[PDB]
Amino acid sequence: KPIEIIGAPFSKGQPRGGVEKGPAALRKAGLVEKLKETEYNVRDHGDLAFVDVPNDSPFQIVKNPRSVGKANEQLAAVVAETQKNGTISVVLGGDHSMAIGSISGHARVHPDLCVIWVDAHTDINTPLTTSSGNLHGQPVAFLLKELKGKFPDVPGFSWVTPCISAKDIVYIGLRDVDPGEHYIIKTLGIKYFSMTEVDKLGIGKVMEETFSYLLGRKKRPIHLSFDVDGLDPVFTPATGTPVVGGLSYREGLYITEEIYKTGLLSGLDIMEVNPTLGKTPEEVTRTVNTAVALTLSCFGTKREGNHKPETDYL
Amino acid sequence: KPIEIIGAPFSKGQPRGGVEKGPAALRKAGLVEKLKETEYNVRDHGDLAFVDVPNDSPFQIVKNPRSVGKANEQLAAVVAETQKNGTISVVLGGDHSMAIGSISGHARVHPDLCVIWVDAHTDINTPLTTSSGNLHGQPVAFLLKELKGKFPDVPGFSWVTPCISAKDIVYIGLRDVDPGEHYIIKTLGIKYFSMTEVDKLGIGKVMEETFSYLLGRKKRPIHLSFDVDGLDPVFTPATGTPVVGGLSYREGLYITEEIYKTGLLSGLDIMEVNPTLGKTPEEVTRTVNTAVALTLSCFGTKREGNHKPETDYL
Amino acid sequence: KPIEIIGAPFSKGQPRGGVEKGPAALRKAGLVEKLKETEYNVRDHGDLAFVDVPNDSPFQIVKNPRSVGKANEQLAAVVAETQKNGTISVVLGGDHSMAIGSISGHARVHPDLCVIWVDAHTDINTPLTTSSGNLHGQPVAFLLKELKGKFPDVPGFSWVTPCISAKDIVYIGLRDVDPGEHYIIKTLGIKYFSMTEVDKLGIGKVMEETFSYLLGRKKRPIHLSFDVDGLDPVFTPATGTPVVGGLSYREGLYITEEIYKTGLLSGLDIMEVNPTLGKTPEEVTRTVNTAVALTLSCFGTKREGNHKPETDYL
Ligand SMILES: CC(C)[C@H](N)C(=O)O
Ligand SMILES: CC(C)[C@H](N)C(=O)O
Ligand SMILES: CC(C)[C@H](N)C(=O)O
Ligand SMILES: [Mn+2]
Ligand SMILES: [Mn+2]
Ligand SMILES: [Mn+2]
Ligand SMILES: [Mn+2]
Ligand SMILES: [Mn+2]
Ligand SMILES: [Mn+2]
Repeated sequence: KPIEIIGAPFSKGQPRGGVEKGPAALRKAGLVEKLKETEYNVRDHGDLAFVDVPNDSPFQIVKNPRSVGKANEQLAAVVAETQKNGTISVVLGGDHSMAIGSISGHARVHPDLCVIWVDAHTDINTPLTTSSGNLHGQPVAFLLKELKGKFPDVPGFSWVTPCISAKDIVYIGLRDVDPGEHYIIKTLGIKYFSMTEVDKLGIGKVMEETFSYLLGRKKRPIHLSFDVDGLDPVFTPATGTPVVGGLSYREGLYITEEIYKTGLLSGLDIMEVNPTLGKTPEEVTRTVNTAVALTLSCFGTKREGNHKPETDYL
Repeated sequence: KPIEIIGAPFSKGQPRGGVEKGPAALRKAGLVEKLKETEYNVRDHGDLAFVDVPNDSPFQIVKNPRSVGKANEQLAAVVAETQKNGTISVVLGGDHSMAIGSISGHARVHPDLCVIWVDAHTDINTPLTTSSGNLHGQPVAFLLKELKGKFPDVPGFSWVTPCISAKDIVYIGLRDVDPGEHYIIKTLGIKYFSMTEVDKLGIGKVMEETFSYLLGRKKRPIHLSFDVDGLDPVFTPATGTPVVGGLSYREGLYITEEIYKTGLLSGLDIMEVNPTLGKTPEEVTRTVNTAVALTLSCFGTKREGNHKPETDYL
Repeated sequence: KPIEIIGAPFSKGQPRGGVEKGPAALRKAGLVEKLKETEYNVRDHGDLAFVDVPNDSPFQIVKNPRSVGKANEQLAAVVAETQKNGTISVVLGGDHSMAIGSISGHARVHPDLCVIWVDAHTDINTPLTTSSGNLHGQPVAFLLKELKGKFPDVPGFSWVTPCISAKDIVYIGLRDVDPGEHYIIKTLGIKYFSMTEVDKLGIGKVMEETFSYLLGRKKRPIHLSFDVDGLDPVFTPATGTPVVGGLSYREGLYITEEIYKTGLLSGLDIMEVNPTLGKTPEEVTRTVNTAVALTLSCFGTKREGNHKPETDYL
């Protein structure tokens, strides 16, 4: 199988500068090289260049709507293209708003996919529910069919077509949810596993359950959208929205490994890694390193070890 | 439902100064305010003023017995008063010795209550088993019926009436038990979940089991007596008896949330937070903050999010 | 039962200086004294003195083969001697390469023993698979019967006799395995529980399973070879091969306690504690302290508490 890395150095989705540098940091950490060492064929598609929409006025509260919509429209395009060719897309990005694009494009080629969202937040605020004007917190809203029309059209997202329904997505790691967001997910009956459920069940049962839930009937393509703030700050401190009591490094890797074992990994998102937000270089090295780890995990690397087939090491 | 916060700035239960400042710290962290944001009606009853008993001689080994017994007798009174009115008591305190009062008063109004004790210790030493005259380590002994007479009467605790038996209390988080203490709990066949049980079962099964055990037959009122040292030092470092390998922040919240879900929370104790014992302001900010969190959890705040009823955020 | 502490201040098994100081550090932490406080009879056999083999040339890649083989031959001797007498051997050592000796000697007296290997690595590289001539990474290879002849004889290990087979050993905590090592363990069908299994099952089921696997049919003696890097660097930072996302302090203790409860603890190894590798004195105090704890755990100390029999504390 083939892998196509795609940088998405974007940051207008939120108010803290730095996330754009994410892809650079990950690459610098030897993501590509390491990935190549896997049983997969890899090709770096470089970092997309986002044209900045001059005079991007704040749609009501939402900020930089046109910049975000265009950047995403450009991504969904690049993504759909590679998916078409039958290669696994890996978007290294800035903020989580780019998920809109990454997923829209993926849906185009595999309209039946499901989405596994590991984040500490739901990012399902509609332009009508956000406190901030931050789009990195509304991604899911632009992708859910059930939310269609539930909020004004947005300057630049005209091109988006609610691809998945609330029955095809599953959260994991929720711990900081806005009232509006809770309302929604409860109303649309969206499956989820907040840290309280992870606590109760254990990452073991969690994955077991999300898999039956999303792949019980039909076996569809999987889209792993990983918000790095999904892990506890102690592992991925360099992020914009650190929230305590999150997923442990192990839990993070257990997830990525099980998804590997399904063999249904079609698309992947590694978002929110902000190099500039580390209090000590260590914090940044740490954040990045596990990001890479989660990635390699997705593509094979087991914690029990791996050996090349047909080779008698003895 | 109504909530009544009660400060118990007491510290004679143990040898390290600072715990009295506990309530102030918690309030300063905006405990009251936040609580108000909950679906509950809150009223701060202020910090009780404890009259210091001059020439409080050490009964054998036990220290400051009269100061402790009077402070508690004063509390049990204030507590019984609010419980009477049908409001939920929340004792913000200094050391865990004030549990005597908090519980005695609570029993008066609900003699059928059960007690969930999250602590790293048992605090069940009788004045005959303590190494240190510290009363903060003997609370349970003064409350257990089965221990009645098993130790000399104590200067000031005359007014106490062993309210609950060993069949109505359950420990959670034990990890530093004195030989005398182990003898007792094993002899009185008291239900408990030490870190080794939590490790074996998982906080999931733990809560499940303590609930069946204490609420299987009849549904009674719940009294949560939370010793802050129940969580690993890494979360609540600012305490007098830090003991490694304790309850994780998550585990702590899971507990408080399940108890919320029973709807049987009648009384609550937030003890041992000592602001002065933090090596770095962070350690104190950290300790306090999660204390508040455990509190808000008890009263609703879910990690999955919360939304106000009858409001269409859409 | 009797306990015999044996220091093995060795370090030629690997390239970082300091591990020889391990025993000193552990003793200085009051290991002996504390052990004495247990229901066990203890005797310190002091630290063996290892004669350095001059002009120890690198057998191909392997480094200091003769120094290592001799030091081990000297240990297996000292060990076999105490085992003979019917006392439990506790090897406090430098690097994990001394496991060769500790186990060989133990096998002599109890050829039916089983080995529980808690380490973050497998240390099963044959002199033909190692990237680094480091012997501390090949211990298991010199002990497995199934590996006999699968690699050239080594200058000084002539005296070793593959005592156990792949059906009598069980790993716990694996997370950094070399390709060669993975090949082997997969080829020899060796039972193991890498962190991913621990994640799936929980330390509870893990121990339960390893016990049924190794003690299902016959009840044999247990040899606990504990590599300190088995625990996450956040607990035992002072080691040469720190690897993230490892065994939690609790998990570590849970293991040692269960093995205590089988009553089949015959031999024990506390390896890799390197006092000189701590970034801050705290890291070293921390590493050592838990080492001691895992030890006392093996010999009784429960997290739920312990009380002396026949004594009425009341
Ligand atoms: C980013 C997220 C935590 C949040 N929903 C917001 O308002 O941006
Ligand atoms: C406080 C507690 C750990 C202990 N039982 C004592 O003697 O005070
Ligand atoms: C030490 C270990 C991690 C490794 N197998 C080596 O080559 O030394
Ligand atoms: Mn996000
Ligand atoms: Mn997030
Ligand atoms: Mn206590
Ligand atoms: Mn305590
Ligand atoms: Mn080792
Ligand atoms: Mn190791």
